[PDB]
Amino acid sequence: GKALFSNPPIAFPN
Repeated sequence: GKALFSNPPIAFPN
């Protein structure tokens, strides 16, 4: 559930 709205937007399953 960890989402980083950055470039690139990387999201993690947690």
